[PDB]
Amino acid sequence: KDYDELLKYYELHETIGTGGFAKVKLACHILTGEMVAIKIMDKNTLGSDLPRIKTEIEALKNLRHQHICQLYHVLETANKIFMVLEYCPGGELFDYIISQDRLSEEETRVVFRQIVSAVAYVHSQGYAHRDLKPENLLFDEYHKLKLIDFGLCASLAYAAPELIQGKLGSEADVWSMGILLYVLMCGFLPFDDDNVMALYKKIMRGKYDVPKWLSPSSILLLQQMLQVDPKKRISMKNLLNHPWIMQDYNYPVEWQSKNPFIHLDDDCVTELSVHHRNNRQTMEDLISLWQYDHLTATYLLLLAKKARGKPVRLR
Ligand SMILES: COC(=O)[C@@]1(O)C[C@H]2O[C@]1(C)n1c3ccccc3c3c4c(c5c6ccccc6n2c5c31)C(=O)NC4
Ligand SMILES: [Cl-]
Ligand code: NA
Ligand code: NA
Repeated sequence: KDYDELLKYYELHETIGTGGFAKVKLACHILTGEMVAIKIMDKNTLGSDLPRIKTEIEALKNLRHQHICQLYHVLETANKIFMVLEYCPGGELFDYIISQDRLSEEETRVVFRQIVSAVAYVHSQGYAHRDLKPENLLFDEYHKLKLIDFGLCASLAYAAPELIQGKLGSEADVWSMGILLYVLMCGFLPFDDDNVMALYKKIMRGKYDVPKWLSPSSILLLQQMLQVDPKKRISMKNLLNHPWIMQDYNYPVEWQSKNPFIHLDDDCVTELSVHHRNNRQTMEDLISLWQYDHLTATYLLLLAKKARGKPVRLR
């Protein structure tokens, strides 16, 4: 019944993950043949969370970035909310780290500059992510990273001491990025314990193992990101051009969106109007409402073809 609405536009394939208050399924958008990821949430189960879902959705509508997984379509039915997202066939950074054991400093840098890019942009737009971890970072077709899961934007192992103590959202995301940096280069958490309060204690103390394979510059950067006092912690600003970050690149992290929505793409508009046998101007006007309905999804998925060098064409 709920699925009747979705199945007008998508063929549903297998579940690819489950995360707290949602399951995500692989799917194909019937009109463009593009694969997508559909986040499915039941409104009734966890009904008081629905406000944080609703603001996650509006946040995503204001994020458009080369390292942020794109929202295409929101469908609300009687009992469900369905969010159609850019599909990242490379899967989770988490599983990539498992298979490699740990990344070299060179490859960590490549990956980490993408993460800093996404997060600095999120902050530039006035948000904090607040659940940065390797399950929330995916590899797309080109092995580029895409940040997902804005359900807590405004677990324990990645949470900053000040956030734990209920006391600074920018600074807290930097701490989390430090935990991520550590995990990339080391392949295990800097603070970990079976007992949650003992984990808390270790976080508050700020002491962690420094493995033998870490370079002095890496060790310094970790020290600066993992300051328990947020006032002493490196700020986002200084992370973007940190010497460790700058090694082999020689320019600071490029955080600004490279793909911003300026004017409508003539060719996507033209293809829709021709395909729907509709007046080109009505089509422009209707696309310009930006409802995140099936027309928006189709438009955006055509834009995505264009940016992957595929012909802008409907079937
Ligand atoms: C259990 O794993 C997770 O927590 C994930 O964040 C990771 C996992 O499912 C979750 C719930 N997930 C999410 C949780 C919340 C929002 C989006 C996702 C999500 C997305 C994708 C994938 C994905 C692709 C391939 C393998 C696993 C994948 N997952 C997702 C997405 C995707 O390609 N696009 C969005
Ligand atoms: Cl960069
Ligand atoms: Na260890
Ligand atoms: Na930039």
